[PDB]
Amino acid sequence: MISNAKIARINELAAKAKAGVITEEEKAEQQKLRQEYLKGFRSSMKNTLKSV
Repeated sequence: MISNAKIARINELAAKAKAGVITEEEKAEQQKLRQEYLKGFRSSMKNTLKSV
């Protein structure tokens, strides 16, 4: 899972997106973060799989 600071940024940009004020630079930033989030998630799922 990615840093707490980055989760906070994802939430901030998600809010801008819903409000329709997000810029193109922020959209690109959000995409990069969403990829970093999914990567940290797949990694975490690797050790969550090891359970009954």
